[PDB]
Amino acid sequence: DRLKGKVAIVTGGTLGIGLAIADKFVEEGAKVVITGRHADVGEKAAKSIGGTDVIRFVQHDASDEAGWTKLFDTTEEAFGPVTTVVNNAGIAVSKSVEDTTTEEWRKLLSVNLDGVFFGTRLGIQRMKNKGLGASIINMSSIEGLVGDPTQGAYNASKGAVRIMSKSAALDCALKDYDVRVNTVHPGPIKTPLVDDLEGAEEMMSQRTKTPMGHIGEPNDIAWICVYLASDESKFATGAEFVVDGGYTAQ
Amino acid sequence: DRLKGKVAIVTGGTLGIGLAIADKFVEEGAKVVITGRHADVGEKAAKSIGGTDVIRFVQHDASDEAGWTKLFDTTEEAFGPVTTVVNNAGIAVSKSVEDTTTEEWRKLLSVNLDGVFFGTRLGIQRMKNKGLGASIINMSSIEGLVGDPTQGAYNASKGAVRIMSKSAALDCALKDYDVRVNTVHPGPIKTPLVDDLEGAEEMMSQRTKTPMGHIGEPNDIAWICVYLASDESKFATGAEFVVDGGYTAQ
Amino acid sequence: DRLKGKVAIVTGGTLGIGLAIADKFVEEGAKVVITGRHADVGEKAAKSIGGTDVIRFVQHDASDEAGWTKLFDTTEEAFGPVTTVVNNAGIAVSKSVEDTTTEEWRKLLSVNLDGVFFGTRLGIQRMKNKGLGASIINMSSIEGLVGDPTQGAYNASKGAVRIMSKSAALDCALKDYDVRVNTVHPGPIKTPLVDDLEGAEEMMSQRTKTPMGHIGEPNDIAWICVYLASDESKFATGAEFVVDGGYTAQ
Amino acid sequence: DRLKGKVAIVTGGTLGIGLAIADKFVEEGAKVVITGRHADVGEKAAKSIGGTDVIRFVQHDASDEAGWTKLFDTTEEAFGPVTTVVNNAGIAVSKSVEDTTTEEWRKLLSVNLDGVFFGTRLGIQRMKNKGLGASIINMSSIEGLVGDPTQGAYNASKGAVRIMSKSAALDCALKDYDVRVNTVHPGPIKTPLVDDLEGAEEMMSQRTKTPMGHIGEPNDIAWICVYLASDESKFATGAEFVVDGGYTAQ
Ligand SMILES: NC(=O)c1ccc[n+]([C@@H]2O[C@H](COP(=O)([O-])OP(=O)(O)OC[C@H]3O[C@@H](n4cnc5c(N)ncnc54)[C@H](OP(=O)(O)O)[C@@H]3O)[C@@H](O)[C@H]2O)c1
Ligand SMILES: NC(=O)c1ccc[n+]([C@@H]2O[C@H](COP(=O)([O-])OP(=O)(O)OC[C@H]3O[C@@H](n4cnc5c(N)ncnc54)[C@H](OP(=O)(O)O)[C@@H]3O)[C@@H](O)[C@H]2O)c1
Ligand SMILES: NC(=O)c1ccc[n+]([C@@H]2O[C@H](COP(=O)([O-])OP(=O)(O)OC[C@H]3O[C@@H](n4cnc5c(N)ncnc54)[C@H](OP(=O)(O)O)[C@@H]3O)[C@@H](O)[C@H]2O)c1
Ligand SMILES: NC(=O)c1ccc[n+]([C@@H]2O[C@H](COP(=O)([O-])OP(=O)(O)OC[C@H]3O[C@@H](n4cnc5c(N)ncnc54)[C@H](OP(=O)(O)O)[C@@H]3O)[C@@H](O)[C@H]2O)c1
Ligand SMILES: [Mg+2]
Ligand SMILES: [Mg+2]
Repeated sequence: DRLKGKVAIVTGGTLGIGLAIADKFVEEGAKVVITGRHADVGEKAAKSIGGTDVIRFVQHDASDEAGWTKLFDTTEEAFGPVTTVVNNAGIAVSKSVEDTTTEEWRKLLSVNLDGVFFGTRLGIQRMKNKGLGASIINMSSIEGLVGDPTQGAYNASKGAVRIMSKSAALDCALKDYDVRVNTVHPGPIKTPLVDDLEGAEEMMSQRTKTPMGHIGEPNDIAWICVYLASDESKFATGAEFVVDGGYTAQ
Repeated sequence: DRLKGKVAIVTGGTLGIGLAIADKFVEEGAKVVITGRHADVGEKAAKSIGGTDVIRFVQHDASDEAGWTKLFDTTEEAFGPVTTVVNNAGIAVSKSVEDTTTEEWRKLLSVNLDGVFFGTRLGIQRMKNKGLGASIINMSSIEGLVGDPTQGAYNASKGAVRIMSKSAALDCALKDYDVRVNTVHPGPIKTPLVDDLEGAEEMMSQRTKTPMGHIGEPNDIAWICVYLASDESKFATGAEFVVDGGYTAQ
Repeated sequence: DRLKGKVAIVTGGTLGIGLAIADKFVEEGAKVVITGRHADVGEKAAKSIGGTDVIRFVQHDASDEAGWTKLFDTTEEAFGPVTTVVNNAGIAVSKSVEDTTTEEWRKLLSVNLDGVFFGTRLGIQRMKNKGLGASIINMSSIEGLVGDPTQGAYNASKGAVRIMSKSAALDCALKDYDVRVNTVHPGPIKTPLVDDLEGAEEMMSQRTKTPMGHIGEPNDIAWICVYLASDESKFATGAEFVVDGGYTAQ
Repeated sequence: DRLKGKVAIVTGGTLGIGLAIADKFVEEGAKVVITGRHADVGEKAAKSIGGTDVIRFVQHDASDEAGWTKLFDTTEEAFGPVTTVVNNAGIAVSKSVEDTTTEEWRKLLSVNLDGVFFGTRLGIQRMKNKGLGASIINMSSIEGLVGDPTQGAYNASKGAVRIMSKSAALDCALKDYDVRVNTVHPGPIKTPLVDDLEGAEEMMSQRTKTPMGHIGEPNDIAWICVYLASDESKFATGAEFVVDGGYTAQ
């Protein structure tokens, strides 16, 4: 239906937000390849959504540049030319800037920043000039808009994704590539990332944090991603789509 | 049926953006009342979308405070409790701040700002605490994000709507009203507002203005409004949804 | 003397932030006219900063359009051509959008928005093309950047000032008028406005409001205005200068 | 005068913007250490401003992590505890995201992002809790606010610096460290970086780029840095100070 004919790569599509994006993309008629590092999780995730006629898992670390090439090749062979890239894989580290080790800094940036760069660069290269209505959806966060004292490297990575995506959006638009680039900025969402940080859900559910008084769910981010992947959003590029319970409005 | 059961007021819904919002709202299952000041244009507009079982026209100037209560009463008599208010009526004045007459200032603000205040205030009063999944969508502009040297009063109006809507969203969220408030920021859209302005489409299509090299169409704004009116966006409030061909990304 | 030769109008210059702006403007060599509604308060304020050779009080309500041209005339007759206009007069209303009466809406906007419009429009007309290094400083707020659930009309006015100022800045720059226009966005500041609201300073001093754990002082806003009025800022126009204890960074 | 008793490190302080920051810092009474990679240029730069009692050059690549500790030790041995860190060193690469090689990407980020991280992290460690009125000034750019189609890696780096600085600002504020962190966002400035790229100043001077119709000068950025280093800005933290001729206001 709303994504008829689309062919999407969703990185980190085996749990949490990415899993829900994959789920709703398939529901709307897209063919999907989901990636993650853990093949046990990934093969189960794909089967939980559908058969191999509509979704497949590829084991791939988003920080692995060479694997990105193989990932597009595998997706093309399975489903035809890629039309949609969701750079969603990402990790956190609970450290202030002051307390961030250089190893933590480089590791987080290798996934959250390099991975989004590799996927955006290759997405442009693979999808430009093909009349596909192509769309690159880069997962930022409210932490790409406001700071947090205890996620210094994470803040750096999400602010970089925010503005790098604008550069790509502009170049694709000016060159008539038929590729749009936008960023999505979730507020707190119930995912393993949040579930595995003790007390995170309670802290983020305070009204001083999220005015709605609760955190979101992965489908809240899947539905804005369906909009940005569909041709309904053919005039949206370089823009920031914030789904955050009011977090950044105060 | 993405808007199953919704009951919407769309101000200025007889031409341009508002007409397309009303069109796509009816397509997705909403009952709609459109407003405008010209009864013959408006009755035809309504009938062009559907019968009185799904859409009706009400003559009402958005700057008319007393008429806002009658407009809600009329819509609820027709279709039941209002769930969705799109404050779309608006006008432009091609004057710099320096050259703006006080008459022009007050006239434009009485529509673009007073009207949005009236609809937002009454929408909250009439829709809160009824479990309706209510949504107030306030039409700002890229001109609520950046300035334009020849639309001073318009800039003032669109920046007011931008931040006033955040106040409403926060209060509704904190009080558990089940009412969301967001703003939409179109870039240039082919409408009578633009068509009646000699040279405007040619000017806005320059790559230094809109990187996509063309202006949008009314459905481009309709589809983001369908997203915001639907329960798909139940975690989006107090946020800005920009559909502008890249205008504000550079 | 960083404001050597400057001649400044500071509306609402008899108490609080405006008083300190006037005070530091005189310390830096400017001649200053302060305005306010109450003559006993205003004559005492002017005298508390200096003599009539450097500062004078003029009774003028910023919402009074007719009084604006007389205010420029009086200042120029006293001190020579006006070079600097600080649109600082403003009022607050502690009401949600839902709870705002139309009288309260119109009244607040008549001061906070009309007054800034009147001073900016006249300031451009009377200062352009005279080699004065002219500067218009419009007092917005953090409430021009984020919403507050019980400051609806105030939010509307401060967002309007934010974007209307950009329009003016751009027109002046493109026409080589030698007039810059910028906005200042104070966070909470200890002033009679804040002193009169019982509990406001305690509430705004919580870390979830102001991360520094205390509110600012009027000189905090005076010093950014000195920078903006001086030729040090000859390349700054259309920009937002935020002095807020970290309030909007989280 | 305005920087009495301050002790500043200015990275990349031997040319362009950084040289002028150093020049005005010394004029206002600060002791300054400027860094650069080229020793002959650097010693001449320092001598051009003053003697070793007020300014000294230290050869240091901002991307060199271990050298940062030596740089702080050298500065403190010369002038006493560092109070002020200006992370100004930075490089550009004229490539779209699509055309950026991974080595170009890594190289630019090692200076523009890692260097700002290293200086901010160590600055907090070395200046907190000492009553210095410490200030960390991180040089972003208008390219941290909007995208540029031919500056992909640069855009990423400047957006990272923008939001990473908010994290640090908040942490320092919440912990009462007496350390402030802010970002400066120059528009086009006549410097060797701009001079050495053929067609830079001509293109940036077009009204569609810079509404003032000309680019800035290094002193334009020096003076906002003076304000941010001084105690005049003791209530400013986590904020963005834009000096860009109106570039981002349209
Ligand atoms: N949850 C929130 O509140 C929130 C809010 C705003 C933004 N975000 C952003 O949304 C995205 C998804 O977050 P989430 O909360 O859904 O995370 P999550 O629950 O931890 O899920 C992460 C997914 O990414 C995969 N993954 C982890 N590291 C990877 C790597 N190097 N390469 C490829 N895949 C990898 C995981 O699979 P494997 O473990 O098998 O690799 C898993 O499929 C992230 O970019 C995050 O920054 C989240
Ligand atoms: N077109 C663009 O490029 C653009 C871009 C950004 C934002 N916007 C915003 O989008 C909204 C719609 O713009 P548009 O371009 O579709 O305008 P448009 O083509 O002029 O259509 C205006 C609609 O509003 C109605 N209307 C005008 N004044 C009214 C009033 N006082 N009370 C009630 N209805 C009124 C008109 O009908 P009657 O004349 O019969 O009353 C018509 O139905 C406006 O808020 C505008 O500021 C437009
Ligand atoms: N204090 C804060 O926390 C804060 C934060 C951000 C922004 N602001 C803004 O900064 C500005 C100054 O606020 P403040 O806190 O210093 O206020 P304040 O202490 O109440 O002082 C207001 C000044 O304005 C004058 N005034 C009031 N209404 C006026 C009118 N209609 N025409 C001319 N003068 C008028 C008052 O004199 P009379 O009463 O004698 O007329 C007084 O001199 C306002 O724009 C406010 O919105 C304040
Ligand atoms: N110029 C503009 O239009 C503009 C606009 C906005 C922002 N900015 C930003 O402002 C900052 C200064 O730019 P600019 O135009 O003054 O640059 P510039 O004219 O090229 O000067 C750069 C200075 O940094 C030094 N430098 C270069 N690489 C370095 C490294 N790895 N470690 C330490 N020092 C290094 C240079 O000396 P050596 O070569 O000897 O090391 C020189 O002293 C940069 O962060 C830039 O991104 C510039
Ligand atoms: Mg906030
Ligand atoms: Mg722009």
